[PDB]
Amino acid sequence: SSINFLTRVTGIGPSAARKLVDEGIKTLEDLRKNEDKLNHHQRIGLKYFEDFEKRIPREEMLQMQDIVLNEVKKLDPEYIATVCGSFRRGAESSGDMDVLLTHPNFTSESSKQPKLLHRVVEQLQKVRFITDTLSKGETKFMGVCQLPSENDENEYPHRRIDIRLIPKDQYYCGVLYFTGSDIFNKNMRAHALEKGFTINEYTIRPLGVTGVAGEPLPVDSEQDIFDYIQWRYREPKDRSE
Repeated sequence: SSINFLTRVTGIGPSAARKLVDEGIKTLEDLRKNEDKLNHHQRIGLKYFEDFEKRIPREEMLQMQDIVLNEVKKLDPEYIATVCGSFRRGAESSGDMDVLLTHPNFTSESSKQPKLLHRVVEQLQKVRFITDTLSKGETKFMGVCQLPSENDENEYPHRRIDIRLIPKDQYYCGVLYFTGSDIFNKNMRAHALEKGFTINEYTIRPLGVTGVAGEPLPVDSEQDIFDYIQWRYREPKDRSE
């Protein structure tokens, strides 16, 4: 019951919740006066509880996508940025923004490179779009953003945003997977198997002997994946199927 209400503020998983519900912290006013018991993530999660339960309309998603794409293009034109999820498939509303990021200097035959993702985060912070950070990783950022409101804070709830840095050579498989549609990923994958290939969020490999996958085929576009599998390319819009 209260340890269900608690799994609702981001950051607070079931374990975290069993412990806070036992230590007597089981309501929003209780957590609101027990910040010292929470880590940075749960606390920014508590800070915008109400705003993260609000859905984001395509209208605002498109403006947010523009700010991200313009700022990233300025830092370096070779940076490829793709806002994925239901929104890329044309949804009129989204729960958050998931930006997949890559760069030709970064391939899976390379060591860490955190500055490739951090420079963007820092430029989105400086231009006052990323407002807070839940967790900053070397290849992954989960934070929060807000559209420029310019008067008494305006109806711009704070929205959740994720920016992942992917090796260039695994990027279109990542954009395919994360633009999704769960059904679609699951139908495309079964057809791949039937044509002798195994597909996942990173690569497409040819299936040899049995479970033994073989080495990764090259992919410089989503379309390359449909051609390997001999399937008419499906636009993200027709990907419910």
